[PDB]
Amino acid sequence: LHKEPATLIKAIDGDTVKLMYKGQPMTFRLLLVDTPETKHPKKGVEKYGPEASAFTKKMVENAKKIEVEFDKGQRTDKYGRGLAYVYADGKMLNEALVRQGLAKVAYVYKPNNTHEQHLRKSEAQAKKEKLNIWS
Repeated sequence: LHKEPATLIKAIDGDTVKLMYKGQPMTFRLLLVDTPETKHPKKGVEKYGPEASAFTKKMVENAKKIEVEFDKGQRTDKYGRGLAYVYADGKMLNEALVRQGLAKVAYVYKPNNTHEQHLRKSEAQAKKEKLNIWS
């Protein structure tokens, strides 16, 4: 696995960001994590939706450098979204949300599961500290 450069276009919510990637706008969905939703059809904003969403927004807007890392499987979902690990200044945003109690570790699909052990461990820690989602 390799980090590639990307540029911010716009943060969409806690787990979706639009990035310019090899000169193309593309929407990216964060591998293995589920944030509460702000745009979700039923139920309007979920609890911690606005906070997961502000966390992602601040992280990417204040970054010097944004990089995307694809896993070993398919690289786009059915909706056309890139599926990646996102790094803002070397910190992986997917782990950072999970660590802060602002995302759950998703239902994982081999082969896109390289960093799954590392995220279940941050989630264990967030639960143990009872953060946000877990209070």
